[PDB]
Amino acid sequence: KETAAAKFERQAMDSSTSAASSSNYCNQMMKSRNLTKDRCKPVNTFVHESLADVQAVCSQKNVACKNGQTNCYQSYSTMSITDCRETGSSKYPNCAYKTTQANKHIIVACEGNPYVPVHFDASV
Ligand SMILES: [Cl-]
Ligand SMILES: [Cl-]
Repeated sequence: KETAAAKFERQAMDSSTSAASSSNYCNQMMKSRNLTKDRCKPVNTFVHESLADVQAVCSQKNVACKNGQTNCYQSYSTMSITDCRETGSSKYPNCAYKTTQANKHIIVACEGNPYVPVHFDASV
């Protein structure tokens, strides 16, 4: 299996672009990251920052996770992100997504050693 850390990297990181400059970004990335393989993953967020900057969030503001756990951290600054969400008329395997580009603080759950992000809790 994929480790938790690697799975986060694959689903969330997109350091190759500064921001989504197309309405087709999500359709293309969701497919390329293999997120539409067995089904259409309904929601996903990609972060357009360096991996090092994202990992560093694990040393930032400690806050509660939506589930109540306390291993969540909120980034001190805003980051470039792209929210990908399935449209109402999307059907596997013809997955279709709405692309929404924004600048928001990210909140992630961190774990392990090294202590890195394992799940994307939300953005503010
Ligand atoms: Cl790993
Ligand atoms: Cl994969």
